[PDB]
Amino acid sequence: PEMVRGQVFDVGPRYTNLSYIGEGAYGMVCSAYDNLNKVRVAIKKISPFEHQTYCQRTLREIKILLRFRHENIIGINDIIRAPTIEQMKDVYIVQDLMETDLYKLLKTQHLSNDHICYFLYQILRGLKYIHSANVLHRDLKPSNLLLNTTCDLKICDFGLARVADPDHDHTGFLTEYVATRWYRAPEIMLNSKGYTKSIDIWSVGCILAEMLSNRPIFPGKHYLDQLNHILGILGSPSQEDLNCIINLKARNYLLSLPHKNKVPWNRLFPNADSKALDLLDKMLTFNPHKRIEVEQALAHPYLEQYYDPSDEPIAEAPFKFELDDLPKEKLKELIFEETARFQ
Ligand SMILES: COCCN1C(=O)c2cc(-c3nc(Nc4ccnn4C)ncc3C)[nH]c2C[C@@H]1C
Repeated sequence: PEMVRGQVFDVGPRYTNLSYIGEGAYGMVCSAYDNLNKVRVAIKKISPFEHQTYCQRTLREIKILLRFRHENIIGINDIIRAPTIEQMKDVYIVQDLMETDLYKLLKTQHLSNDHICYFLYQILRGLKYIHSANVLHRDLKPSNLLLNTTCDLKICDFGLARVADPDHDHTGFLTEYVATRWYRAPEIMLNSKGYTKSIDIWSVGCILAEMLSNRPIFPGKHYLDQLNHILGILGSPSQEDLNCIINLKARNYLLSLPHKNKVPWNRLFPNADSKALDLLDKMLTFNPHKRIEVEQALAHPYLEQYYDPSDEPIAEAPFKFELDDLPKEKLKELIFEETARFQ
């Protein structure tokens, strides 16, 4: 029973030689040697039972990832848990090991246009598939984008992922949000729950901008500051953009701000490709209805060397549609049942 960074992993004895990769609010990720397959693997310990919200996410993550099979999305190779509900303390997810993630790469390495183009291609290919299943990732960021020696890109961390619910998206001004701040679409701050596909497109734009400069484009130090970084670049939203925001608190806040002009993409990224900046402009659109969809982003002249509709698969069976009320105990039961097949 090895330990890492204060947590105990009950992966014995099939997986050994552990090391630590990442941490989460209710989960930890570590590398391990798998004897059966004779290769290095990623193991995700998830402790969601104490809290209810964590149980919902965990069930959603396991169900989504078991559903998916895509070259650009992390899969589940195995699920380790205790044989009984009473003995089930933690849930262990075995996934393929990736060399690193885009966050780590960006901290130390300059990316060439070729790498940028190809990374964006694989993100959009993976996202096209996620979206075709009627799934929103909701937490796209460089640390959720894994890479290997040959530059293959895989999307991971589906804990915050939900089935799309456009009808129930509207909400009040300054409504709290879980997902990473720097990659939040401006609507989240003003009138959205993050229940539409356009939410992920905005995150992809932020990543593209971070690939062009090795620095986050909108590094807001707090909830409101995030919005003011966005408007600082995008300029004051148009009359037509403001008209789509009907809740008055959000509208009156935008109207009270002094007029700021749109900073040009070329001035922010002078070394960037002109086609790359044209796509970035489309992704980073203040109005979510005017924002480019994943399939149009793939069809963009910046990705014409990789664009192939036939080689961009979509989900065979999309998710159709209530864990919000279900307590930690009933959720522990569904998690146990969803992980049964791996015993
Ligand atoms: C606790 O959960 C929080 C969310 N979260 C993940 O689920 C997860 C999974 C991986 C992961 N990471 C690598 N390798 C890699 C990334 C960075 N350095 N190295 C060696 N290989 C495979 C996987 C599946 N990375 C992450 C990022 C965070 C930690």
